[PDB]
Amino acid sequence: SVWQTTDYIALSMVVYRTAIKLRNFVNIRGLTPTEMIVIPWNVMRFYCEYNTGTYGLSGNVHHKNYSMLLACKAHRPTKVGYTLSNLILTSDELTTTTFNTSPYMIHSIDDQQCLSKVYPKTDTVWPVSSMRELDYVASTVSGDNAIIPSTIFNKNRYWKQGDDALHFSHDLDLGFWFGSDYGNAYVPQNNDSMNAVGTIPTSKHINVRGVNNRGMAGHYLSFPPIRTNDGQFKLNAQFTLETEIEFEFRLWEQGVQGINSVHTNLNPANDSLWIQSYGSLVSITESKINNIQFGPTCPRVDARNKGGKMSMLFDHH
Amino acid sequence: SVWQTTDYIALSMVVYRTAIKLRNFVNIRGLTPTEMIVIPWNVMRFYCEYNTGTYGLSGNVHHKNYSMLLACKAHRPTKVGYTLSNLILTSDELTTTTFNTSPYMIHSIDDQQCLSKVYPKTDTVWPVSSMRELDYVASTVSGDNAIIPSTIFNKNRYWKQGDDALHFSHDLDLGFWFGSDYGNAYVPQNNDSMNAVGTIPTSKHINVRGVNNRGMAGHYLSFPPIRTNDGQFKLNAQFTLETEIEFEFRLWEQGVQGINSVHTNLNPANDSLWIQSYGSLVSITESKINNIQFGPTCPRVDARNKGGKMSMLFDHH
Amino acid sequence: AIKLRNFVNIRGLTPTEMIVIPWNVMRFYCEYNTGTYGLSGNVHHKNYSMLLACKAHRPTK
Amino acid sequence: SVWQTTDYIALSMVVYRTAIKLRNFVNIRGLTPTEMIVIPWNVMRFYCEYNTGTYGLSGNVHHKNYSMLLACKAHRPTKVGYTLSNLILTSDELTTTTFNTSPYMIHSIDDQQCLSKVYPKTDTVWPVSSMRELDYVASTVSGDNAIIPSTIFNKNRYWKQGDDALHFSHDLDLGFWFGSDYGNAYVPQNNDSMNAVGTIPTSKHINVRGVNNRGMAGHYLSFPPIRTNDGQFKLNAQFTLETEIEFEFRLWEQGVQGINSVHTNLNPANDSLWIQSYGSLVSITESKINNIQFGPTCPRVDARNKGGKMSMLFDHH
Amino acid sequence: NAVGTIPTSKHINVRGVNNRGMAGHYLSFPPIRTNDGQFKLNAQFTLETEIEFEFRLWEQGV
Amino acid sequence: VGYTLSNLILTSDELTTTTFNTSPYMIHSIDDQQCLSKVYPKTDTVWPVSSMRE
Repeated sequence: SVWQTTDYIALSMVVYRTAIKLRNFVNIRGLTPTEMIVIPWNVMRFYCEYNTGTYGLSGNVHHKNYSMLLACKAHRPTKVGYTLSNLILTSDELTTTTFNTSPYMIHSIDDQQCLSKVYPKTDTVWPVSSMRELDYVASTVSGDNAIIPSTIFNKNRYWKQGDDALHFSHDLDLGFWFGSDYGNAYVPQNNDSMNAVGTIPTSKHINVRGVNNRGMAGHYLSFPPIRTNDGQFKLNAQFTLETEIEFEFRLWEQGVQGINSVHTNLNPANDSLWIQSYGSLVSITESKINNIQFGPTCPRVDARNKGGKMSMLFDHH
Repeated sequence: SVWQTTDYIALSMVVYRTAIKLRNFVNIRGLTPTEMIVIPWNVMRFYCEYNTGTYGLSGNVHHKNYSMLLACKAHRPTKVGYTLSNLILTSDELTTTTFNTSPYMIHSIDDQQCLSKVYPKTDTVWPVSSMRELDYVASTVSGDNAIIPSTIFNKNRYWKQGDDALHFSHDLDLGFWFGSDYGNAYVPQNNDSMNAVGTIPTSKHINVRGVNNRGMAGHYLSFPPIRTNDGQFKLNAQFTLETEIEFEFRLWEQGVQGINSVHTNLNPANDSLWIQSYGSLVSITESKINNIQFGPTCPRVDARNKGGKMSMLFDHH
Repeated sequence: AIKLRNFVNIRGLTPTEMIVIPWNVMRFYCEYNTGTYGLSGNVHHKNYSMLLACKAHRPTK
Repeated sequence: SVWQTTDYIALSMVVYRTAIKLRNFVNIRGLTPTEMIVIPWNVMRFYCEYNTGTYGLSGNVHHKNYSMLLACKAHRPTKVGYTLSNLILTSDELTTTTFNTSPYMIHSIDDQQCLSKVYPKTDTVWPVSSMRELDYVASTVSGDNAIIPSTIFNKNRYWKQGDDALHFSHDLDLGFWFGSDYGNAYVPQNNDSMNAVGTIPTSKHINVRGVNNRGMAGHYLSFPPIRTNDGQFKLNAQFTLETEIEFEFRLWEQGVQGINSVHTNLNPANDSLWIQSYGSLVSITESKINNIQFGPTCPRVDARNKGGKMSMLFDHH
Repeated sequence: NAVGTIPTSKHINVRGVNNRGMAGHYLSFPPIRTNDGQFKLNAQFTLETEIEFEFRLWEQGV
Repeated sequence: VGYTLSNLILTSDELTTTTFNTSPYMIHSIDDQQCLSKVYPKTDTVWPVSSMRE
């Protein structure tokens, strides 16, 4: 038996799991039956950054568990999800607003991807600081036609006062980690719109390449068209938004390799094999979201092209 | 039953296995505790070409089984390995050198890849003809810090006189073969540094592409720092180097296709599907190695991104 | 954990004097003070600089 | 336990097996019932070298597996065989040639060795480049008598359109190997005509000596005599010639002994014990075969003098 | 390669994989010599081809 | 995808008038080793795409 030193790999490979859970009240008002609320639930900033009211305008809204994930060697988003809860419906009438139980708010999931990319209304804009209170309104309009959102979208839940909460989750299986901040990136997705790895593959070695089409369908809030004598009912909704994003993180190398002064020199170069930049960004100019891309996991994609391990390790020339 | 001719595929697919086993004495001298011996065990030339003493300077040092593999249609490196055996430790004192049992020589495997790329010492150079007697010395130095190699490297065996031999093997599972000489190439590896296939993928058909990160960690020889009144003990080591590389080779097409005169014309064009040039070369100017890249199989890479079949067959546009 | 490995050379120690193992000091385990390192700069392990980004940390074993 | 180095014998003794399979169409025309086609199936050049049409005239017709066997340390012919298949019989009438099913082509094996040595017809010659398309015609003639070949030869198969293919194999058990090219040699045979080892035994040591009478009988193609009003039917035949020769080969010495530069010096001298030159040559002047010797394994030779191991290791003084 | 669409950047594309191809099929006649030249051999046969398609319909709804 | 060759009728042209003969055969060759990677028409011959099935 030849004597050998302790293992430094075991502790560098141990995966730690954390989450960021944030809760919010949402007031949806002034939404006509043609326009819909766009749930930016495919954006990393939605889950781990609290943009509501004065917060998003004020200062650093990042959760402290995330600012810590940036002190880790690597972090990975894994599961992500949100819950719509405790719906309160109101009508504006003519103007004073009161409660009514009979209506419903329509939660729409766009699985067939009727809407590939979604823009704000003409005079409307989408502040990134307003993200969590769900104010992003899109008016779906054909050439002369005004689409009713609930009619095109595959999954439409009519959600009523007293109904149970609406839970929506998305699992991420990434073969790779992230070493930097998300920075108004979508949650990692392999789509027609976007890919999960952000690092440009460089030649003469293996790189991380996205694989298999894991994406999130567009989630949309809408109200049923109900006609008054003149025009439509103005239906309003309050509910509770609870989001959760579950991170995996991983620590620094054991030994002298992980010493602050010499880690700059001794940092592994093959971190590029498992450590990646965030893949695709939401389109942002100033603080305002230009459009939101969705790109669900397509049900008509071959089932063999859908499944685990969103990335593979693939050479480049 | 329609009559049909004999099968010519069976004999073209039969895989034959050979090895090249070479044995060598190694004398490591003048190695301070800061500098380390770099085992060029990731280089094809290390196993199948005998570079020692006058041989490497003299003439053709290739083993004859390899010169035959070049008469095959295809050959593939498969397993590769070396054995360090029968360690003899000596000290230089002041100058006359004598035997001492108590010290040890440190064999270091760099799994975490503290050292991505390794250069010779400033005045030192790395002759490619000196490869098998392990004289390649690297001085690991931080900005003001002189690294002790054993302290950063993950696996460090302290190997003593009388200890059993040190065996190190690397299996290669290649989905492809090679039709040419290695030519100062690393053994096929999928790394941050290097990829196993050398053929540039060309458009409008499938090409061989490296996959899954199979690489070899840096192997390093070092001595423990032991202080004299002035300076360090000068520790020297002899041992036996037995290397083995196990080749698979494959023969020519049966039938008229494999006739010398018409095989030039009738050589299959889809050889490009299973026949490849060697992927990545050691950096050589003149006869001297500029640097040695290692790129281990990374333990923090996803286990699903590590495993068999170092290549896949993938289209190009 | 923070695992650090080091070579130690004890020299010039008479039988009356002894080497004091500072193994009761936190700085001994999680900070690498050897050779030029301790003189050079920040010798703290990076897992510790992260523990300071945690809400709480505790030394245990 | 005394430590010892790895074994270099095991890999030098491993025997690898290959074959050369070649397929050919044969057109036998203008063969009278007195003359016969001589199947040069006892010639090495018949199996491993493709002499047909323009090939034999053009250039290098050797199969590439054979050019590789010459890069081996040793190679050995072992089994050899050919298949006659898919017979098509035609008649020339008066001149235009048409198909007829009723005749047959006679395949004759000369076991009793009626014909020891076989010469071409007076104006006919036997190009070595014409070997595989079976055009070598011999006219068997006694003093005043014209022999009908089928009548003297022991085994005569009357082979008809629609009959199954004619398979003929010959196994070789050689106690020795070959290090050079066959070079218009017969396949190794111990005969009245020929012996399998080509190396002249040299004095004061053991040499390889042929033993036991393994030989191949003369194979002959002929047509039955069928009389017209004036003369004979002119019967013609097409069939498919598939030949196969199965080689065993063996690789170079492991270790420094098998290094290109020093193998010239360190080549074993006792290769002369198992490595031999080819025994007996077909008689060739220019490109033309002078005669073909057959020398079957004689059925009236003692059965104890027939059997395995065509050679023994025998001293010389 | 089987896919004709040029892969475009910043998303996933369909890429061909695994080498499925069809060998060359060839019709030929055996060489059979006349007095001068070869037999001219001719052939009639019946060619029945079949290609089996899968198809898929349009999206339901509006 | 697939095709079937069926009911072979072999004839010879002789000298010119063409007649039936059973004894020959037509060779169907599948090139698995890909002796021929790419195949061109004969020099004076061309390959009309409208002639494909015969």
